Amino acid sequence: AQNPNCNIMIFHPTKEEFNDFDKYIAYMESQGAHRAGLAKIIPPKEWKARETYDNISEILIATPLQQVASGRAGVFTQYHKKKKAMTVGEYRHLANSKKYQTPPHQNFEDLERKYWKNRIYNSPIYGADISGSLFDENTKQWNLGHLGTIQDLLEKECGVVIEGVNTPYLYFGMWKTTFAWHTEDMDLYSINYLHLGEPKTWYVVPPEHGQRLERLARELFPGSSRGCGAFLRHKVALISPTVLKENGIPFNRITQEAGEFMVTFPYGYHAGFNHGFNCAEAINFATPRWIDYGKMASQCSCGEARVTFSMDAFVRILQPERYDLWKRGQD
Ligand SMILES: O=C(O)CNC(=O)C(=O)O
Ligand SMILES: O=[N+]([O-])c1cccnc1O
Ligand code: NI
Ligand SMILES: [Zn+2]
Repeated sequence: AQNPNCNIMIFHPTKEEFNDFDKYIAYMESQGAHRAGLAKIIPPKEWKARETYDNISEILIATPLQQVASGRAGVFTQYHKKKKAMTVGEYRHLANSKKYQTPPHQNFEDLERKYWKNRIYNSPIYGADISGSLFDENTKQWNLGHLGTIQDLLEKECGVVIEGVNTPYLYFGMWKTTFAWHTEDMDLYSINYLHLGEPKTWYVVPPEHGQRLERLARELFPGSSRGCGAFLRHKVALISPTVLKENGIPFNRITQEAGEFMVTFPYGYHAGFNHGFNCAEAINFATPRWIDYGKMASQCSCGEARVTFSMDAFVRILQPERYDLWKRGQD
């Protein structure tokens, strides 16, 4: 078996290898990349997402989210307080202000230490799931707005035609902005391109060990667990690498820099934080190997998760027994 220790693998495709997206995902899996839950892909030197980022300041962040923490430094939840709209130019200025800017630090490891020591005592503001794309329409390789759709994948694999669309989302971040422990809707893949700015640090649990993380989360967030059998779907729980190590949870970490792609694999739990002002673009996708994960994916039915239009069809076709109870939750 390839990659038996479930290490995060880093790939350097040539420009020729960068033409066929599906083929390269399959290649990465042939080398065991999916066992980690997360892979990094560094594009060939001849590639670019777009010409410049000099003209993005007028993009609107309609609902910036202030991420307010509760708990202890290594085990906390965050809730999202809605703030007034602001442009990306205004957001960048805010990110760089004395209140929100990245502190002096020696290296990525020093900054990681500072993040887990001090995150809960601040409430950074995140620009989240803004529908849109920053890939140039003429970028033909690994353009996240031009991928094959999940609906077409399901149709190709299972012969059923369904409603729904899937399109990319933009994320404008600042120091300490945080993504909570989660897998994707319907345990799909995700792909994330860091367009511009400071790094993003990722933590990931191998898919074969996801239930170990779930068990620890139930122990650490007992009220939340009683309220919902899939409460990590709420995407509000954080557990530090120190606490994961203390509890013997297998995981890995890596830092993504501007110009790099990350792929998360089905049922790969991930969490992380931004180092400073940045902009990322992400979208979910599927492959034939995803279908079995989609069939088995947990669901939130307590009503908290609240999810996209397109997920209806996924649950309806892949999980017909669960569908009625689940749809009761979306209402
Ligand atoms: O970048 C973020 O805030 C969160 N991203 C993801 O969880 C992802 O790309 O799958
Ligand atoms: O990108 N590939 O597909 C690939 C790269 C290297 C070796 N074999 C392959 O199939
Ligand atoms: Ni994700
Ligand atoms: Zn729930």
